[PDB]
Order: sequence, then C-alpha cells, then structure tokens
Amino acid sequence: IEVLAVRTPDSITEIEAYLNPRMGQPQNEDFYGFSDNVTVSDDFGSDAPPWKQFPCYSTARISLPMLNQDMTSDTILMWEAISCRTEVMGVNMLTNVHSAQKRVYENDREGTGIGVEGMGYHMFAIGGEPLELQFMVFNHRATYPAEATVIKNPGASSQVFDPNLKGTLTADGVFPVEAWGPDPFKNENTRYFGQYTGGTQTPPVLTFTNTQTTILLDENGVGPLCKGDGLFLSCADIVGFFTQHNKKMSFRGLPRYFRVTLRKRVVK
Amino acid sequence: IEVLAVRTDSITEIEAYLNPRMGQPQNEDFYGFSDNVTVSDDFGSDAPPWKQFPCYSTARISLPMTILMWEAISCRTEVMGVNMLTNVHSAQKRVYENDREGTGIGVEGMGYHMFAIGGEPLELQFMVFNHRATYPAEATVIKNPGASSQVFDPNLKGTLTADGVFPVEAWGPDPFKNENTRYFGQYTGGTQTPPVLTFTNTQTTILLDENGVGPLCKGDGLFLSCADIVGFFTQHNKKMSFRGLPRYFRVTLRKRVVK
Amino acid sequence: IEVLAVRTGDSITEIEAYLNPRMGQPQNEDFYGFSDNVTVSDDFGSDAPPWKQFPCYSTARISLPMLNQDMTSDTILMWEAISCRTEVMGVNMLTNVHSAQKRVYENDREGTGIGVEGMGYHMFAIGGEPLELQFMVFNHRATYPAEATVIKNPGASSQVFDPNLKGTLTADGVFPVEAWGPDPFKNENTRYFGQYTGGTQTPPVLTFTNTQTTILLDENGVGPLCKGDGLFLSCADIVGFFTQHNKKMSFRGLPRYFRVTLRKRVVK
Amino acid sequence: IEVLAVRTPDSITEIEAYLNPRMGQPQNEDFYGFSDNVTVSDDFGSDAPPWKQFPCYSTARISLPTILMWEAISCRTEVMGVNMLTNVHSAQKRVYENDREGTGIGVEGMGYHMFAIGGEPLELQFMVFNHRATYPAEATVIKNPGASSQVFDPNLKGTLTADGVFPVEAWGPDPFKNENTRYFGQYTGGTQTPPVLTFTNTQTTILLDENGVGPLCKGDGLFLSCADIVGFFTQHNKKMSFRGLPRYFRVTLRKRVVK
Amino acid sequence: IEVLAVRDSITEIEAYLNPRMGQPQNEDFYGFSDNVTVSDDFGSDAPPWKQFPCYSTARISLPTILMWEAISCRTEVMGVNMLTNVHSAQKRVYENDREGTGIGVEGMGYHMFAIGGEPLELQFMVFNHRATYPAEATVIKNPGASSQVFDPNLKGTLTADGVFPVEAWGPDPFKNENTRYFGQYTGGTQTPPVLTFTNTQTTILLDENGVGPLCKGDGLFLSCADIVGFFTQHNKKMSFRGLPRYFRVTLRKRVVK
Ligand SMILES: CC(=O)N[C@H]1[C@@H](O[C@H]2[C@@H](O)[C@@H](CO)O[C@@H](O[C@H]3[C@@H](O)[C@@H](CO)O[C@H](O[C@@H]4[C@H](O)[C@@H](O)[C@H](O[C@H]5[C@H](O)[C@@H](O)[C@H](O)O[C@@H]5CO)O[C@@H]4CO)[C@@H]3O)[C@@H]2NC(C)=O)O[C@H](CO)[C@H](O)[C@@H]1O
Ligand SMILES: CC(=O)N[C@H]1[C@@H](O[C@H]2[C@@H](O)[C@@H](CO)O[C@@H](O[C@H]3[C@@H](O)[C@@H](CO)O[C@H](O[C@@H]4[C@H](O)[C@@H](O)[C@H](O)O[C@@H]4CO)[C@@H]3O)[C@@H]2NC(C)=O)O[C@H](CO)[C@H](O)[C@@H]1O
Ligand SMILES: CC(=O)N[C@H]1[C@@H](O[C@H]2[C@@H](O)[C@@H](CO)O[C@@H](O[C@H]3[C@@H](O)[C@@H](CO)O[C@H](O[C@@H]4[C@H](O)[C@@H](O)[C@H](O)O[C@@H]4CO)[C@@H]3O)[C@@H]2NC(C)=O)O[C@H](CO)[C@H](O)[C@@H]1O
Ligand SMILES: CC(=O)N[C@H]1[C@@H](O[C@H]2[C@@H](O)[C@@H](CO)O[C@@H](O[C@H]3[C@@H](O)[C@@H](CO)O[C@H](O[C@@H]4[C@H](O)[C@@H](O)[C@H](O)O[C@@H]4CO)[C@@H]3O)[C@@H]2NC(C)=O)O[C@H](CO)[C@H](O)[C@@H]1O
Ligand SMILES: CC(=O)N[C@H]1[C@@H](O[C@H]2[C@@H](O)[C@@H](CO)O[C@@H](O[C@H]3[C@@H](O)[C@@H](CO)O[C@H](O[C@@H]4[C@H](O)[C@@H](O)[C@H](O)O[C@@H]4CO)[C@@H]3O)[C@@H]2NC(C)=O)O[C@H](CO)[C@H](O)[C@@H]1O
Ligand SMILES: CC(=O)N[C@H]1[C@H]([C@H](O)[C@H](O)CO)O[C@@](O)(C(=O)O)C[C@@H]1O
Ligand SMILES: CC(=O)N[C@H]1[C@H]([C@H](O)[C@H](O)CO)O[C@@](O)(C(=O)O)C[C@@H]1O
Ligand SMILES: [Mg+2]
Ligand SMILES: [Mg+2]
Ligand SMILES: [Mg+2]
Ligand SMILES: [Mg+2]
Ligand SMILES: [Mg+2]
Repeated sequence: IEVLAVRTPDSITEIEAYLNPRMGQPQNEDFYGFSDNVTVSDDFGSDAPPWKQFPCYSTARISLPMLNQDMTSDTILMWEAISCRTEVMGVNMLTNVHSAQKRVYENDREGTGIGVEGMGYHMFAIGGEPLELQFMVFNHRATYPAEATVIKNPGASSQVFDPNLKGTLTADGVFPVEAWGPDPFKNENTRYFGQYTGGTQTPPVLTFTNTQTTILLDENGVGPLCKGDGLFLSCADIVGFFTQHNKKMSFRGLPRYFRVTLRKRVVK
Repeated sequence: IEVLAVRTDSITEIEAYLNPRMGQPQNEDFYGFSDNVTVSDDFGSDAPPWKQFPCYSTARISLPMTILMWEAISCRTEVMGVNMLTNVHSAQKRVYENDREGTGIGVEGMGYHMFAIGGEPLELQFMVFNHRATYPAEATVIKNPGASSQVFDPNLKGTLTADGVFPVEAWGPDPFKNENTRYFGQYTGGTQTPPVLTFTNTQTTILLDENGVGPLCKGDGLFLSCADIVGFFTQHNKKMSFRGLPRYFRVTLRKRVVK
Repeated sequence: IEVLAVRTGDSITEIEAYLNPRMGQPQNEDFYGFSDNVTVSDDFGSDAPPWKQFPCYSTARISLPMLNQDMTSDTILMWEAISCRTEVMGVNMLTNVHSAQKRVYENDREGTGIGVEGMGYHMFAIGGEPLELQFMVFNHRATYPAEATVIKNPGASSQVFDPNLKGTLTADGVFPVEAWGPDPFKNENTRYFGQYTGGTQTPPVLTFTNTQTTILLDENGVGPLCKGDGLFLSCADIVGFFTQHNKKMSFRGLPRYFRVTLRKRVVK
Repeated sequence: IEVLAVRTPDSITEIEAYLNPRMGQPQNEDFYGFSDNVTVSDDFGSDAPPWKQFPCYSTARISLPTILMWEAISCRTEVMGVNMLTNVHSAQKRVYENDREGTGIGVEGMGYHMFAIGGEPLELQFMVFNHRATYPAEATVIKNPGASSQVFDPNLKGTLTADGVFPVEAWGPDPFKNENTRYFGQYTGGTQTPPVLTFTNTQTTILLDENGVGPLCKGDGLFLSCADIVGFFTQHNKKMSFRGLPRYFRVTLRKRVVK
Repeated sequence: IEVLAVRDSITEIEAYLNPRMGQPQNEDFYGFSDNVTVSDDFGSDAPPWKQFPCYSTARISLPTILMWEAISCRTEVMGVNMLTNVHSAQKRVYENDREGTGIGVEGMGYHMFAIGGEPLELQFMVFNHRATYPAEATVIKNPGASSQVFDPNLKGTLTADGVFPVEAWGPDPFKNENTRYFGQYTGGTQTPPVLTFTNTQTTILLDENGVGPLCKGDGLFLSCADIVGFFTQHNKKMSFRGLPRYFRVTLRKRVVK
C-alpha cells in the first residue's frame, strides 16, 4: 500500500467493542468466564490437556462506517487506526472472597477465601488485518483436543522458535494461549502489547481508568490501515486461578473494552 | 452539551470526605470494618450476608447557583488515616501465634482503591464472580443476572445513585459510558499481600479530556464516588474482616458557557 | 497573608536539621531507636497499648536568621521555604544480621539473624507553622497511656473520618503515629509526604542520595511562609520490626536529615 | 576508526534475526528449550556441573549487504513464546502435591535476560560463584581461573565467539571494553520468584552513543548475543531444569563514511 | 573553594573496586564473608572479623589554578552473570527430598557508590551500640546509646579499604559537599536479588550550580558496597556474597580561585 495524505470534521470516527474471555467453559452456562478444573499429566509423552481446561485467544472483526469514496479519483480512502483506550472490565469482581473458595485458614475452617491468585497474562492487539501468530509450546508432545486449532505433531523445534510454524488468529475461542503468540517477524499492520506475571499464588495487579490513550501510529506516523474496511481486535486476559475447598483450580478471565479512533487516509 | 468559552469570581474549590462502607454500621464499635467473612461451599449455595462485603461510597456536592455550568478542571485526592495501619496491638492474630508472641500481623491482603469525579452519577457495569450469588435485601444488584453476568453483558447496566448499598464485588465503572466522569482504579489481590499506600497534599490530577473540557456539573451537582479496601483484619481466632479508609477530595471548578 | 515579590540577591539561606526517631524506648538508654516489646490485646474493649510499645511523631521548630526588616515599609519580610533535601540516615545499620536476632533456621540454631522486616511508615512535613492533624484510630476503644497526646474516648466515628477530631503537632515524642495523620483539609502552609508498606515479614526498601531536591512551591509558586520566623519539621520513619530469639518484636526507627533552602518574600 | 559523515533509500538497511536459547538439552530432541535436571554439589572443592545442566550464551554473526561501513542506529528486540508460560498441565509439580490437586506450579524462579548488539563479538569478563568448579569439556571457560575469578581480575578476559558453549554462570559483559557494542541485562533471583515478561512490536531502542555514533559493523558483520533464562520447570518428583525462550531482533543500519 | 570558568582539557578514568565481604582475598572464599554467627543479647554481641562486610574505597591519581572536575560517570555491578549458578554447594529447594536446584543467592541487597574530590564523609550509626567490633575493624569504640540513632559527635571519613564495617558507617548528609553518593537497601534473608547492567547509562555529577566534584590534590575518590545477598550451605550456614563495581569517570579542567 502506497500511503498518501491524511484527511482533516467528518474525517474521524470512533468504535467501541468488547471481547469476552475464552478461558474454556461454555458460554451461557454456570462457569462462563472460567476454565474447567485443570488436570496435570505425569509426563510430556502422555500429556493431553482436555478441551475446556485451557484458555484460548479472543478475536473479533469490527465492520467500519461508510468512507464515502471519491468515485472518479484513482486513490481510495482507508480507515487508519490512530489511537485507542483499552480497559480490563470487571476488576471490581475480584473483591469477592466468599464464593466457594479455599479459605486462608482451611485447617481452622476459618478466614476469607484466598480469592483469585496466580498468573496474569494480558495482551491486546489492534490491526487492519488478522493478528499474525508464531506457534510455540512448552511441550511439543502435548496432544491438543479436536476443538482447538494447533499445528499437529509440531516437533521438538516448536519448544523454541521455528520459522516454519506460523498461524493467523482467524477464529475466536479455539487458538490456545499456551500454543500461539504474536509473530514479531510480521504484524506490520497490527500493534500488539503483552504482559506476563507467572506463579500460582501471585497477587493479581490490575488498573482501570477512562483517562489513558495509546497512540497507534508507527515511526512513519501511520496507524493500522483497515483492509476491506475491517478493524481486527485480539486479546487474552487471564487474571489468575480460582481454587475450590477440594483444591481444584481453574483459570479466571475478564472481558476487555476497546475504544479505537480512526481517521480517513488516502492510499494508492 | 455544546461547549463554548471558559468564563474568566470565575473559579471555585470544594473539599469533601467519603467515609468507607465496608459493611458494619456507622456510629458502632466496628465502623470502618466488615463483619467477619463467611465462605460458601459451592456457587449454588452462595448468599454473602449483609455487613460481610464492602459497597461503594458516593455523594452529590451542591455547587454555587447560552448558560454557565460549573466545570471540574483539577482535583487532589488522599486516602486519610494511613497512620492507623501502624497499630499491631488491637486484638490481632500474632506473628508467632503458637508462642503467643510477636506483634499483631496487622492489616494484610487485597487493596482496592478507586475514585471517580463527574458532573453526573458514576455509570456502572454489573459483573460478578458467581452469577448465582444471592445478595441481601439491603444491597442494590441486578437479580438473577444470568451466566453472562460473569463476563460482559451489555444489558447489565446501573448508575451509582446511593451510598453504602452497591456491592463493590458486583459493580464497576462502565467504560462504554462516563463521558462526563473521570475514574481511576487499582486492585492488588491476595490475603497476606503487604498493603502499599502513599499520601501527600502536593499532587494535582488534571480532569480535562483531550478537548480541554472538564466534567460539566449537570444541575450544579458534583458527583464523588470511591471504594478504599485496605485489606483484612485477622482476629486471634482467624476470623477475617475487610478494613477500609475514608477519602479526601479537593475539586477546582471554573464557569464555562454552554448551549 | 497577602503575598508580594521575591528577593533574589542576603536574600537566600539554608538550614540543616536532624529529627531522631521516637519509637518508644527512652533516649540515651540501651534500646534508644526501638520500641519496647509489643503486647497484643485479646479484644478491642480491653485494648491498652502500654507506654514505650508504640511510636510517636518527631517534630522540631527551627529558629531562622534575622530578616533585616525595612523599618519604614508598610510590608514585612518572611522566610519562604522553596526546596529541601531529606534523607533517612543510618540505612547502613540494617546490614546487621548478628545482633540478638531470631535466626533464619531457628530449628537448626543456624543461619543469619532475619534482620529488620515488616511495615515501613515514612512521612515528613516542612511548614511555616505546626503540622495540622486528623485523629484516626484502628480501634476507638483503645486506652492510650497518660504519657501520650490523644483525644480521650473519641468514639466509633474516630475509626474513620470525623471532622470534630483535630489536633496540631505541638510536641515531639508524644503524638502516637497510630492515632494521628496529616489533615488534608488544612496544611495550606505545610507540604507533607507519606509512604506506608505493611506486613511483618516485608523486606524494608530504602534509598539514600545527596543528589535529590524536592521543590516546596505550590501551584502559585509560593512556598511555606515561616510565621514567627520558625521552620516546622515533622517525621516518622518506622523501618520495621526487630525479632529476638524468644520471638519478642519491637519497632525499629531511623533518624531523618533535612536541608531546607529559604528565600526572603515580601508580604502585607 | 575515524568516523566521518552519515550517507542519506539505498543508505538504510533493516535485518531481522532470532536466537534460540541454549539451556543445555540438545537441539531437535524432546527437551529442546530446557536444561537437564540440575544436580547440586556437596562443596566448592568437588563441584562439577555436568554438560546440559547449565545455560550458555546464544550468539550469531549476521552478514550485511574513505570506506563505507554499516552503522546500527536502532533495534527492536522481543522475547518470543511468552504465551507458552500459561501452560500448567505439562508434567508439573502441582500446587497441592499432597492432595494430587491444583494446576502445575508452572515456570518460576530466577529470570536472567540480556542482549547485546555490536560491530564485533561481545567482549566478556570471566567471573564465577566458585573458582574451584570443574566445567565440562563442551564448555568454553578459563581453566584453573584462581580465587580472584570469584570477583574482578583484569587478566580473565574473553569474547563471545561460539553459540551454546560460554556458560552464563562464568562470563558476563566486560564494561572496560565493548566501545562498539550496546548491552542490556536484568537479573531477578530466587527459585519461587514469578517470571515477569513483556512483549510489544511498538518499542525501539536507539543504539547511537554520546557522539551520535552507533555500532560500526567490522567485516560487514552484525553481532547479536543474548541469554533468556525464564525460570525453572519442576517435575512431580521435584527435579528442576532451566527453561529458556528465543529472542527476536530487528536492527536498522545506515551507511557511514569512516577513515 | 571559589569556582571560575571551565578551561587537552577532558580526561576519562576507569576503575574497579573488589568487594570486602570479610573472607581474605586470593583464598577460596574471596567475595564471601565467613559463616555468620548471631549473639544471644546486645550486651555480649561481638561479631568476629570476616563475618561482616566493609566498604571498598580507592584514590585514583589523575594527570587562579586548575583542578580536575568530575562531570559524569558510568558504574556497573560486574559479574551479575554468576548468580545463575544454582549447583555450587547450595541448600536445595526440596532439601527433605535431596532434590531441586540450589536456592542460590537470596536476601538483603545493599548497593551504594560515591564519587568525590575528597574521602567520603561518614556518620557513625549502629543497630546495637554495645556491639564490640574486632581489632581489624575501624569503628568508634564504646560509642554510647545515642549511636543507635543520630549523634553529631560521631563522624569519620572513609580513609581505608576493607576495614570500615558497612553496618557501622553510612554517608553523612551534613557534609559530602564535594562528593555525590547513591545507595539502595532491600532487606530480608529470602528476598530475590534484582540487578541490572548496561554500558548505555551515564549519571551527571554536576550540582545545582553546574559544578561537579573538584579533585583536591588531583585525587578522585571512589567508594562502594555491593551486598547482593546470602549464600546458604546444605547445613544452613549463611555468608554475605558481594560483587565488584566498575567506574568510568569523565573529568574536565576547571579554573578555581
Ligand atoms: C518432563 C517429563 O516428561 N519428565 C519425565 C521424565 O523425567 C526424565 C527427564 O526429565 C530426563 C531429561 O533428561 O531427565 C531424567 O532425569 C535423569 C537425568 O537427569 C540424568 C542425567 O541425564 O540424571 C538422572 O538419572 C540418573 C542416571 O543418569 C540415569 O541413567 C538413571 O536412570 C536409571 C533409571 O532411573 C532406572 O529406572 C532404570 O532402570 O535404569 C536407569 C539406569 O540406566 O537414574 C540416575 C538417577 O538415579 C536423572 O534422574 C528424568 N527422569 C526422572 C526419573 O525424573 O521421566 C520420569 C520417569 O522416569 C517422569 O515421568 C517425568 O515426568
Ligand atoms: C465453584 C463450585 O460451585 N464448585 C463446586 C462443584 O465443583 C465442580 C465444578 O467446579 C465443575 C466445573 O466443571 O468441575 C467439577 O470437577 C470435575 C470436572 O472438572 C470434570 C471435567 O468436566 O473432571 C472431573 O470430574 C470427573 C468426571 O468428569 C466426573 O463426571 C466424575 O464424577 O468424576 C471425575 C473425577 O474423578 C472433575 O472432578 C467440580 N467437582 C468437584 C468434585 O470439585 O461441585 C462440587 C461437588 O461435586 C463442589 O460443591 C464445588 O464447590
Ligand atoms: C475485634 C474484637 O474485639 N473482636 C472480639 C469479638 O469478636 C466478635 C466480633 O469480631 C464480631 C463483629 O460483628 O463478630 C463476632 O463473630 C460473629 C459474627 O460475625 C456473627 C454474625 O454477625 O457471626 C458469627 O456468630 C454466629 C452468630 O451470628 C452469633 O449470634 C452466634 O453467637 O455465634 C455464631 C458462631 O458462628 C461470628 O462468630 C466475633 N466473635 C467471635 C467469637 O470471634 O469477640 C470475641 C470473643 O467472643 C473476641 O474477643 C474477639 O477478639
Ligand atoms: C562452600 C563450601 O564448600 N562449604 C563446605 C565447607 O564449609 C565450611 C566453609 O563454609 C568455611 C569458610 O570459612 O567455614 C566453615 O564454617 C566454620 C567457620 O565459619 C568457622 C570460622 O572461620 O567457624 C565455625 O567453625 C568453628 C571453628 O572455627 C572450627 O575450627 C571448629 O572446627 O568448629 C567450630 C564451630 O562448631 C564454622 O563451623 C564451613 N564448615 C561447615 C561445617 O559448614 O565444609 C563443610 C564441611 O566441613 C561442607 O562441606 C560445606 O559444604
Ligand atoms: C535485644 C536484647 O538484648 N534482648 C535480650 C533481653 O531482652 C529484653 C529486652 O528486649 C527488654 C527491652 O525493654 O525487654 C524485655 O522484655 C520485657 C519487657 O518488654 C517488659 C516491659 O518493659 O515486659 C515483659 O517483661 C514483663 C515485666 O516487665 C518483667 O519485669 C518480668 O520479668 O516479665 C514480664 C513478662 O513476663 C518483657 O519480657 C526483654 N526480655 C525478654 C526475656 O525478652 O534480655 C533477654 C533475657 O531476659 C534476652 O537476652 C534477649 O535476647
Ligand atoms: C493434561 C493431561 O494430560 N491430563 C490428563 C489427566 C491427568 O493425566 C490425570 O488426571 C493425572 O492423574 O488424566 C485424565 O485421565 C483425566 O484426569 O481426565 C485425562 C487427561 O488427558
Ligand atoms: C495492648 C494491650 O492491651 N496490652 C496488654 C497486655 C496484653 O493484652 C497481654 O500481654 C496479652 O496476653 O496485657 C497486659 O497485662 C500487659 O502485658 O502489660 C496489659 C497490656 O495493656
Ligand atoms: Mg518484518
Ligand atoms: Mg461511549
Ligand atoms: Mg483547605
Ligand atoms: Mg574502555
Ligand atoms: Mg552541609
């Protein structure tokens, strides 16, 4: 794409969208927002995580307003994503230490719940085309379930970087977070942002405000250009683990808010 | 609201406090605390009793009476009474309980610190850890909110219109609304987490949006909201209660012409 | 006070001062810098913290040089504080893990002392008049000893904010840290800065440098104005707890350094 | 090298490269990305860390397109595969081992993240926890380094000239050299520390020095070096191995006239 | 000490300070203290020589009058790489199972450096005033109860390497007009060490007036302590582990009265 002039009163639009988490349990059922209880393999050889027990990436394509093209010009207008605000919603719910939680003083049947604790994985991506993925796994001999999208028998090389093992995030709730990450060799037309804090007893730390704005412009002053007039949102928002009295543990996820400002860009 | 020129007599300043609503009744010996937290066995038999969970604090501040509206341009906010957390002697589980020795363990665990300042009530998203929780009659909640309530459901909206009754654990700020409010929030989780608090009279936050417009005080009302969970108070017998702290606000407003 | 012009030539001065901590144990006896061993009540109603077992605020008024007043002027000169350096001194001493401390591996009588750990409370205030206080307590039914300055029988409202419960920090070593904090409704003529990190096994975190200057000027470019030609300094520097082999714990505090640059200001 | 004027497309090139980690286990086999299970010696005197049980630096030379030299002016770098650390099912010691319940504990313990970009091999200082350690034949070390190798000895020098054979625990960047290399490094210690990693394609680091000069690529060669220890993998039987991640590099060079 | 204009003219020195954690140099525990013993009370407290760290220090010789003025510095904790060692005679993560890595180096961090035109000026201050320091150590003997906090009588200067106990001396903020000092402390005995290294960080040494330290007698004074944490043996004996510090200083010629 040959990028040309920015248009400056009717040249800018705003979209707002949410992505619900895909932590593994089905929508419209009692554990929506959570994974199912996590089972652990005895070895890498026999490792087979069941469907529902691991999170997947969230994705959506947002259809943009009419650009009102110039019928006789040899150029076209494209929506250019210039800025965003993103917030993890429902942080407030993590003040719940009463709902069926392993207690601080289990031996005394006393104390609050321990609440949600452990690993936070927070990433979002805003592009003019689907997020480009690198396949990479902890254990290449893991047998993923039929419901999941992965590279089957990916080989030892998939435990680190293999340039043959590529993907694109083309479907919501089926690309396992533990098997796909953003590809830094691609995503020329996406901005991605990721933070990981590991562990299983780590205090979760989350902020929320409606006062924060991230500029989406690259080093040439060009934001994502929305090919076929779509805006591609991707995320994963693991808050940590929910622990039952019987010590079963499940992933807990939260939904993400996006506001994206776009402006009209002349191209070609 | 169409926003015209800043009027430049033109400036006012209010100070206010919101006391915390951790659950125990005001004017009684456990004011500032929740009652002792009980935990359900399962999501299906989950009814957190009244007094055992915190609620948002809120207040409408009356301001002096094309039109002029009061426009909020800056604030200072301070969590008050941080000093009281140096108390490790008041009926606290001890560091070496099995020796009946050491300090009290003092206040530890989750911090949830949020404030909002706007020209109308805080717009809220309903969201809960367990949709099947039965909240007490005293609480304001969406009843039988459905499985969708565990994540984002665009039907499940509310506005913060009463002090001490909107459970923190069931409402948060709606990012899809609040064009006329600035909100700020931090959560640190856990039950033995060290609390981290700062205080100073030297910090101003600017409340102007990208367009240089502050919150515009509809009907000459300034809306303040907070929640300041500091962590938990643990008794000798291991019973745990939320402890909260009051919040100071100073807001600077200017006359702005509109319509 | 009506505030007029700055003098910029004679017109500048610096004072340096220390405040020693008032953690509870008497001065120039063997436990100076410490509290006595902390006792814990069984309930709120029978809560009576003995004198010496809890810290108090440090404060001093510093006498300033003669201003050399213009005898015939309608106006008057005051000293205006414009900047400070402050440092917690003796941080070096906390590398001591041999001095009668509970050992890391007590069941094996082995390892270092555990050293000082637990809550940090670090605050300082620089003003032209005494620090204005808000009375607030964890437990209102606490009976403070006669040695201590408190509001007696303050009632339930004292557990949160009650606008009736005020004070000024008019004496060193007697205002319990746990019952008084800075009053954000007053202190127009004082700058105060406070940090708390809780717990009883929290690692203390402290920094020291002679390269850090804090400006004391308000939004109007006016510093604290020294009424009756006094500078008021206040602090509390709880570093954490000292734990003995028998598991007795005391507060440990450190002294604070102040450097304050003042300049002549004309006022009505 | 006398450094004259910047030549201003055809004057700018951009390379991209990955460095796979060298945690110890062989390439293209089932434990690629890990060390073998760590053994611990009884004393300094008889301390022989076996080949495969310790990490080594990753390094590559990239071949690039009055003389003209390539001058590295900026980079992006990213630790890849951070996403795999959300795996708590793969043969991991469980949170509640006694009850055979909970997630795996996942990767925890020490983080060591370092990268270097230079016009020549990274210049190294030899320094070791225990000088009496006997390294295996596969490792490049200074043999019989002496007690002074446990701190700084100006005699104990090297350059990173070989991928996967310079042990991290024996070699670090030499601050007395590396005039023509930029290095960055962070260590967080412990064995139960939570790993903290970030990733984004939006961060650029400028490689120009105080004089506006970046690494100048000798022999038309760009030198990349790293080590990315994420933490430890703990089996059900409490055996612990290093886990590493590959690092991405993007480097932007310009033609520089030199003498 | 009146300063005129900045006046061939710019020079740069590099130095290293090895750590003085207690164990004698060029012997097998160089970089470590000896195993720490703990007193039963303040009254009998007598830390043995080799069981506590001392400050490192050196004077570097440099090449109306002219003085060398220190304008900027680079400093680096060297050898952070060695802390990836979890095999060398360390208490194991799962000692009851004789399994896991070593726990490695853990506990308190104390990192301080000073760059000045004269010896670093010290304030004497001790946890316990009744501690008896050994003959080898430079201390104020019988310093009294006020030495547990600030006493203005209890001053010193860092005149010697490896003999001023870290736990007895810190920088005096009432003096050091011609030194820049920087310190960080993180306590605990199981705290994770956090260390960074780059050749890309330069600290400016100019004061508010734009004057850096002026090197009296053409001597540059370098001081540091870098306690990274503790080494714990299988038998639970614990010793300080320290690391050496790199210093790059840029000096320019300043005219003085
Ligand atoms: C992630 C996964 O699937 N892990 C499962 C696996 O663990 C093995 C792997 O982690 C390998 C990776 O190299 O490491 C094994 O541990 C060995 C290995 O580290 C070795 C050095 O390379 O040192 C020890 O083994 C010693 C010796 O070298 C071995 O040859 C010897 O092996 C004997 C067997 O133990 C006997 O059962 C057999 O009859 O005869 C051989 C002798 O020829 O054992 C020596 C120590 O006694 C390390 O232990 C990992 N193995 C183990 C036991 O953890 O496989 C195990 C089941 O073995 C689990 O399924 C694990 O989940
Ligand atoms: C939060 C709450 O109310 N929890 C209570 C609930 O726990 C059950 C739920 O958490 C569900 C969520 O899917 O999982 C149950 O555990 C199951 C499943 O994870 C299942 C896979 O879907 O795998 C295990 O069950 C298998 C098998 O599928 C079962 O049909 C079979 O009977 O048992 C197998 C295991 O041996 C796994 O156990 C949770 N059940 C238990 C137990 O925790 O319900 C329980 C009472 O049953 C408690 O009240 C919880 O508080
Ligand atoms: C800080 C302090 O001084 N605490 C001492 C006090 O503890 C009691 C308080 O913490 C109050 C605060 O409301 O709670 C008591 O626990 C009760 C309540 O939480 C109650 C519901 O409001 O629920 C429990 O009581 C139920 C039932 O509701 C009661 O009517 C019944 O008599 O007992 C039931 C037992 O399940 C809960 O226990 C605190 N009481 C105890 C006990 O902790 O008084 C105690 C000694 O009695 C100690 O002195 C505390 O230090
Ligand atoms: C790192 C290593 O290889 N450690 C192995 C070693 O441990 C010994 C070393 O740590 C040295 C370093 O100086 O200290 C020994 O501990 C001794 C000393 O600290 C000593 C004072 O210098 O104080 C203690 O010993 C005293 C006395 O001085 C001794 O002469 C007397 O025999 O015993 C006294 C106390 O009862 C202190 O114990 C370390 N020794 C031990 C033991 O830990 O050697 C041991 C086995 O000898 C292990 O192999 C270590 O892994
Ligand atoms: C740091 C050090 O050297 N500690 C050793 C020392 O411990 C004693 C000191 O900590 C002093 C400091 O004031 O306190 C003793 O504890 C006492 C006091 O806190 C006291 C009130 O001032 O309260 C307790 O004692 C009361 C009563 O006052 C006593 O008269 C009576 O004998 O016992 C009462 C309680 O039953 C409290 O115990 C420290 N004493 C002890 C013991 O910890 O001295 C001891 C030997 O006694 C050890 O050598 C310490 O390491
Ligand atoms: C990640 C993984 O492989 N999980 C597997 C688990 C665990 O191996 C065991 O629960 C440990 O005993 O075993 C199953 O039979 C189960 O519980 O459903 C099947 C599942 O494929
Ligand atoms: C804070 C507090 O109330 N402390 C009180 C302590 C503790 O309650 C007990 O030591 C617990 O057993 O008891 C006293 O008898 C004491 O030891 O002097 C009275 C003192 O006022
Ligand atoms: Mg590319
Ligand atoms: Mg909106
Ligand atoms: Mg006021
Ligand atoms: Mg050099
Ligand atoms: Mg001075």
